[PDB]
Amino acid sequence: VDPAADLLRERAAHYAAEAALFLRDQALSTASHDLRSPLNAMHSWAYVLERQLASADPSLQRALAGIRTGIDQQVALIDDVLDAPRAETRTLAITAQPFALRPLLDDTLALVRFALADARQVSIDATLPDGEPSLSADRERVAQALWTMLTTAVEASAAGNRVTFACTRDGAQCVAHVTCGVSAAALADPALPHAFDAFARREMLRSRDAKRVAWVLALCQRVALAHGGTFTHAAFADGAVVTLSLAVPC
Amino acid sequence: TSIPVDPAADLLRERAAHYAAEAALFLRDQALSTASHDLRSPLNAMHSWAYVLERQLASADPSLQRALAGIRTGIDQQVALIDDVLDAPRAETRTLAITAQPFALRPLLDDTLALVRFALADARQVSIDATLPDGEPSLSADRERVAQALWTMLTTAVEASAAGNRVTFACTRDGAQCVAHVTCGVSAAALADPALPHAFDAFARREMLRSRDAKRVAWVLALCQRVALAHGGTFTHAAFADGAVVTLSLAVPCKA
Ligand SMILES: [Co+2]
Repeated sequence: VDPAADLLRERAAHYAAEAALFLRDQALSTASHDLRSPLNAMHSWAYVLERQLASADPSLQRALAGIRTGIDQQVALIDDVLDAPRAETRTLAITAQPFALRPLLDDTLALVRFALADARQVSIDATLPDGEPSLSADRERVAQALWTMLTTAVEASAAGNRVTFACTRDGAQCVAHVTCGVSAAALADPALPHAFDAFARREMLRSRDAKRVAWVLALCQRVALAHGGTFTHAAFADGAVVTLSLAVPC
Repeated sequence: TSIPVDPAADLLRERAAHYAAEAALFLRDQALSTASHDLRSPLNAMHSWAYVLERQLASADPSLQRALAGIRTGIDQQVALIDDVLDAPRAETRTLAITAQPFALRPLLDDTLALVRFALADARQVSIDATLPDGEPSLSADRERVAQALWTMLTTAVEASAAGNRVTFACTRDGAQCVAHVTCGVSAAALADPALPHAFDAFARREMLRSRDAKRVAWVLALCQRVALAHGGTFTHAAFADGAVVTLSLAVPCKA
């Protein structure tokens, strides 16, 4: 019986659910966007028919109205089911307050080791800022963002390999760099412990537009943007050395 | 020198936040699932109307058939998208993996009450009248997922309750099934009031009041349904509506 380990398990589980929660926001957003493309196509081809059949007997008009109804019902479903759940969530609210950066980094380090990296035989080499720098930011959201980047890099790492966790903080920006060497086999291996589900670990390997990050990292991107900072990573691919970078103003 | 009789406050805070994210997670998967199921009927109806148009335009100008082919290509593109953009992301809550193990029920019921009171019910001035099972009953189930399911049902009933109202919570063993009941009186005004504390976001509480098919649970209760089904059990609740008395019932087999 250990209540301090109970707390770390609960916090790691909380953070994994937050990362999965932001991934589902991306899925809803992508689903809403991608499902409209065939609808636009159905509509514009139906418009071609409407125009060429303005002089149509009742049965042709009824059938064309059937096509139009099928389109309208899909539009309303997308509005009602995929866009509505994100009405107020699209803009991420945060609460900035000062906190000592180094203890948060220490806690993050300890948490990823406790919850995944130790089990996975992935070492984490940490380079942490000296002195006692502080940051005005949402400590809980930054904690989640740091945990998500670091845990994603551990997830992409095979046993015996290392992840580097370097964080700096000058007068301009506080920047966290997490670097890993990507093992696609370990990332997909059902036999190994994982923090994220299989879809998130598959989705990671897809290519995407430059503005976009892996969906399991969506929390990091939105937290970075809410603080007026940035988040980026190089593409995950087998054998790649990938750095994930989180910068927020100090 | 205090004597602890409940989980520490910082642990209750982390559990509440964890469980609230899990519930929100299953809600979004429920939206994806709703879209996946409900897109099929319009697409099927369009397929039939396109066949009707094809016959009725059989000897019309061939570009008209090309328009119809374009419509049909769209229909088929939409069908092809459903698996990848709606079904693939929700796959692991759709079939929730669980680990069943024996655990004592009453300590979990007690921890759950402490959690809901600490996180929401006390601030909302809602009384949870609890009746706890006699004896030392045990359950072979996924304790963490049952904890989450119980927390979600109770917290939802508290979300529906105005200040000074009551939520009744009781557990029974009906045959081979072990059933937890939660009963509340629904105040739509309290569900929507932004001056009140809330565990779930405004959309989840607005969605609770939407009208759906009876087979469909409120989306904020999706976690409860998925956890129930994963255990080979059931989750039932009446529609949330202003002024209604609503019972939520979670039934799982007592032996995995
Ligand atoms: Co577009």
